[PDB]
Amino acid sequence: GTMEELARRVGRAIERYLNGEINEVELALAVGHIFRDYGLEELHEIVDRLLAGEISVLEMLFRLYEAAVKLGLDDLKFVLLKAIFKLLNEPKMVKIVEILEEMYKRAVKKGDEETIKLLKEMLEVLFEIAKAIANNDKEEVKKLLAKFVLLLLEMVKRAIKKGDKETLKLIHEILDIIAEIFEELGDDELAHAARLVSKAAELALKGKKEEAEKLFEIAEEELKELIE
Ligand SMILES: [Zn+2]
Ligand SMILES: [Zn+2]
Repeated sequence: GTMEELARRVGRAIERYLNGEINEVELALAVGHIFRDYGLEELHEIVDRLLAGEISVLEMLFRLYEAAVKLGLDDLKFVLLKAIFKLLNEPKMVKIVEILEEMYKRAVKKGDEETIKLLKEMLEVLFEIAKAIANNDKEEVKKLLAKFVLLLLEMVKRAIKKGDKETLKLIHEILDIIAEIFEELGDDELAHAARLVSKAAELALKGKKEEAEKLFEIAEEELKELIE
C-alpha cells in the first residue's frame, strides 16, 4: 500500500510490544514482515539484526529512524521517535513529538511548504536529544533543548506575521512543556528564556503584538548568550 498505512502498522506492532502483548522475537518477525511487504529491504535488514539477537529494541529503533531519514518517510519518523521516547521513560518528549506531528499533519494539507523544513530541522534536534539521553549526556541535552527553543522562536516569529492562530497555541504548549523539562533538569535561566518566548507568543495571540517583539529580542539574546 501507501507509506501512510506502513507507519500505522509499524506503530501498532511497537505499541503491542510496549504494552507487553508480544515479545521481542514476535515483534521482530512481525515488523520484518511488514517491511518486506512494502518493499523496504533496507529496514528489513535492520530488523533482521534484532531477530538475530545482536541488538536490542532501542538500538534497532535508532537505526530504523536513521534509515527512514535517508528514505524520506515522515510518518514512520514520527512513529519511531514516539516509540524511542516511550522506551526511554519521558512522557514530556512524547507529548512534544505528538504536538509536532499535529503541526506537520496540519501543514501537509495546505500549500505551506516552508514549515515542513522547520519541522524537519526540529525533528533532527529531537533525534539528537534522544541520542544524548541514551548516552546520559545531561550537559548536551540542555544545549540541544536551547537550539530547539531557538527553532520554535523562529517558527513563532514566522507565524505572527501571518494569520495563523492554532500554531501559536501549539507552540505555547510546547514551550511550556520545555520550560517544565528545564526546571526538572535543575536549570532556571533556560527555563526563563523558554517562558519568555511562550509569553511573547501568548501576547501576540491575544492581540497585543507590539509588546511581543521586545520580549522576542530579549529572549533570543538571552538564548544566544546561554548557548555559549
Ligand atoms: Zn530477513
Ligand atoms: Zn527564576
